[PDB]
Amino acid sequence: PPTLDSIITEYLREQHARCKNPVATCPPFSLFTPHQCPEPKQRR
Amino acid sequence: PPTLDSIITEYLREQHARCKNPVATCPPFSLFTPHQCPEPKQRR
Repeated sequence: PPTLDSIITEYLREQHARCKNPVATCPPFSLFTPHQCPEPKQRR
Repeated sequence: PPTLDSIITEYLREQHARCKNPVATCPPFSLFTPHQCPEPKQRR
């Protein structure tokens, strides 16, 4: 049976698939903020 | 800010998008069972 340790596990992962160039070892999350993986921002 | 009345609202909806021919006025849900919309099954 599912719990909140499976729903909130899967709630972020489909939110993670809108990351342009996503990550693998992600930082800790924040449910009250949107999630966006670090985009390529060139300065050099 | 989000609550469980937005996360569990959106947890079923992306689960709803795997329905081959989904519905509009859906039946009440069951979180411990998978969700599958009524497929076309011909008998006539």
